[PDB]
Amino acid sequence: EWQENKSWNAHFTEHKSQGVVVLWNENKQQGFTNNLKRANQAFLPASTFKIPNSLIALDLGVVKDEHQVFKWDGQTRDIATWNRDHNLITAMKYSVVPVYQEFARQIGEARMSKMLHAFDYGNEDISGNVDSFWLDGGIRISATEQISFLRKLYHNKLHVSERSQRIVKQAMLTEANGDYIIRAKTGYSTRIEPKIGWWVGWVELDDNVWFFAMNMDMPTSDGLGLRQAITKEVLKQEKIIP
Ligand SMILES: CS(=O)(=O)NCc1ccc(-c2cccc(C(=O)O)c2)cc1
Ligand SMILES: [Cl-]
Repeated sequence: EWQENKSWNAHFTEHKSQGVVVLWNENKQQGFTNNLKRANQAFLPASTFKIPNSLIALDLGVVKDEHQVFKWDGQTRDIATWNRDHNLITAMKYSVVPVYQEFARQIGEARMSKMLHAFDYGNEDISGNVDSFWLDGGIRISATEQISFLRKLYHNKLHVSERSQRIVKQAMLTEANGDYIIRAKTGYSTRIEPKIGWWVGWVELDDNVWFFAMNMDMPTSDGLGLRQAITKEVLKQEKIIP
């Protein structure tokens, strides 16, 4: 079932922000959100698309493994961490768009379209340029649709090899301590209004998994840290993490 908890709106109001957090309790098969409407509103996935993009590149052999080095093309860009060599792990960590644009060009329109339909990913529409449609093309996905996709990935139920899914979940590793593990991916969509930030993934506990997907209005990059901060406040409130 689904349950709306508007008390979470305080975590956005507190920060002069608007957004949605969607939680899914895997053991109980129950979902929770502050805003049922926005939970089902579809936005550009931006760098959260690096999850499916990584899966497709690996399954087709465009990426051999997580150690393969993708050499910097020598073009200086405004994000210093992009001006260096990367592998799959670091390209995900630093959300290195130009590495994944090359992935998409090697994947090609036909195979990209087939794979996103096989994944049931969002509106499955890659209209636009093959190397930028997740930033300014026609593809759209909602917070609830992110969770449906992530749940299949967690259970190795996507229509790619188990190896491809294991590698991507490794690359999603964001935080780990004695109490929980977070595998997630951030997103930042600026090319089409409304500008939003994403954070999607899950929290692994000893005996349960909580999937999450959040997006929030992001008029400037100054508030990007709120994607994780707001999500963790909700997780703390619901006593999922200490
Ligand atoms: C129109 S703009 O000038 O406001 N945006 C340009 C811009 C700003 C930040 C990034 C970036 C890079 C790496 C990580 C993250 C993140 O959110 O984790 C955001 C990319 C591009
Ligand atoms: Cl791992």
